[PDB]
Amino acid sequence: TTIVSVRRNGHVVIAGDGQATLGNTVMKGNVKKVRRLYNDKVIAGFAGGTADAFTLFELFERKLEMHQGHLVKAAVELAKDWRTDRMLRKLEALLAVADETASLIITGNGDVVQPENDLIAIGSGGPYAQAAARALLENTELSAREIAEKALDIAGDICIYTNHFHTIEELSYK
Amino acid sequence: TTIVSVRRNGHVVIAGDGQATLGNTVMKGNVKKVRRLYNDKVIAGFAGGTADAFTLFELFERKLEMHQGHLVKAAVELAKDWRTDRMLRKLEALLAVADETASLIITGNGDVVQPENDLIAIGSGGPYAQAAARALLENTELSAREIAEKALDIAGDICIYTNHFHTIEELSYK
Ligand SMILES: [Mg+2]
Ligand SMILES: [Mg+2]
Repeated sequence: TTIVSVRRNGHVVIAGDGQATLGNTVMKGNVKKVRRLYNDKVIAGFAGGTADAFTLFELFERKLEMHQGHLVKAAVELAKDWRTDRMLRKLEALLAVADETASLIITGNGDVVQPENDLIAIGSGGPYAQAAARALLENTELSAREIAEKALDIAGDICIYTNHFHTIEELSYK
Repeated sequence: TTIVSVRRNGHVVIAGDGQATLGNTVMKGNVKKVRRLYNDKVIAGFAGGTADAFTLFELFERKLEMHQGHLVKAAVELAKDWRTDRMLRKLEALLAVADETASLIITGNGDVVQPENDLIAIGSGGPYAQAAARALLENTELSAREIAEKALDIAGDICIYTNHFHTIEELSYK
């Protein structure tokens, strides 16, 4: 698994691989790990059970409505319920989300994190994509979509658990 | 991870590294491991899950309000709940805290400890910073902020799990 997010020049994106491993065997290659939320104003991705993320994403929209779409406050309420509830505590996933305001991470420990320069990379391949995106962002003018695309192909070549099927959700705020 | 506390000449401080390791890989370098509490009257640090410490720090403020800000009595009530509750028993972290009165440590076993000369050092690098702070305190006139800063840079050079990003919260009571 690998997922990436990048923000540049008024554009922010999220991208993720389609591989679903089972043991040493590939279960499914076309999984959609990236999607839009809250009237498409938000883009997000997940590493974990497809239902485990679908549940957390729905409650996150309810946290946004209570906070009128604020990204940070809705996330802390989601991470707060995640470690707290005995039902949600069984859930095991890594959530990534960004909007025009900022990108940040969420975890089943209840930790929330905004990466330096809003650069998110998660999944088993995420350290590899982070090293690739870090290089292009400093040494090239490429748009945030161009960097997240190339960084994910590299993590898929390296991580055995990541493949080259891609899904992306870009957001332009300029 | 490394965290340090020092008290001298009416000044007490807490300092900690930003490294967040995952396996053999660095996850985040800028983590804020030190913060203030109870109307900024108290400074504290933590080694463990960022949510696991944020939960314990909140309840400790509630223990302070019940005890009117007493540091020692509020800590024993926190360490008492920590080992006791089945929910808190799952939490795994090392807490450090000090005010103008004294510095002391807290643990998930429920142990509370005041170091000799209120010198706290914890984390994977904490034994290294303790040996450095012990030398400067006896052989130099340096202020408590100067010793905690230099002791943490040494532990970061030594401990692979500690880095040189720093956060400090000083308290002056003179
Ligand atoms: Mg592969
Ligand atoms: Mg180091």
